[PDB]
Amino acid sequence: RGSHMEDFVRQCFNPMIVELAEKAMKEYGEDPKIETNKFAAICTHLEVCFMYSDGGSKHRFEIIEGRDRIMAWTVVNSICNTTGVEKPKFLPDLYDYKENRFIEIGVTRREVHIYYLEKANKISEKTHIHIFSFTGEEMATKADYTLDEESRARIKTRLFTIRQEMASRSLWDSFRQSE
Ligand SMILES: O=C(NCCc1ccccc1)c1nc([C@@H]2CCCN2C(=O)COc2ccccc2Cl)[nH]c(=O)c1O
Ligand SMILES: [Mn+2]
Ligand SMILES: [Mn+2]
Repeated sequence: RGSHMEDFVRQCFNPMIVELAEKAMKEYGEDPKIETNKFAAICTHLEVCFMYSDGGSKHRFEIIEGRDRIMAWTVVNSICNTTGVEKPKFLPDLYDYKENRFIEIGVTRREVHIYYLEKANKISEKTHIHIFSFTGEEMATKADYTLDEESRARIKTRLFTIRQEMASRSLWDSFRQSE
């Protein structure tokens, strides 16, 4: 069965992102052809992670998401050993060499406060938390939004464009009521 959401994801995100998203889903035992809403969500989260790491200086961010589980933890161990930072309980998404902290990126369809709470309660104190929403809201640990305003604004704009493209295809309602 070929869903509209699967075909939309493929023409909406660039192929490297789609490829990385497909391998992650299969690595954790889910099918992009069936779990099509989560397919879209993982592509979205991946692109946000990459845009975020592009927002700093040259060697500011180490990218943890988008790797297979073993090498992602391998990079975490190396980061932890040369900087002396506690090994996080769960895999984070980036590491900030400038502020010397792991970052967990969040992309939510619901209101921001709730997701931050669930993410904070679930995650480990040292890891910095940065949530984006499809409505333009954001929340970061200690109100410290790591990047400058233009880089985060660009992430916000893209997320709202994605929402519009789905709404134009009558796929937004199913996506919001799927998280
Ligand atoms: O890295 C994340 N998950 C690592 C894998 C994992 C798997 C199970 C438990 C804990 C961790 C992560 N997960 C999430 C959300 C909330 C926590 C679970 N979850 C998922 O999406 C789980 O499913 C997947 C995750 C990744 C690929 C494919 C699937 Cl199917 N939100 C992120 O912002 C984020 O970075
Ligand atoms: Mn992650
Ligand atoms: Mn994340």
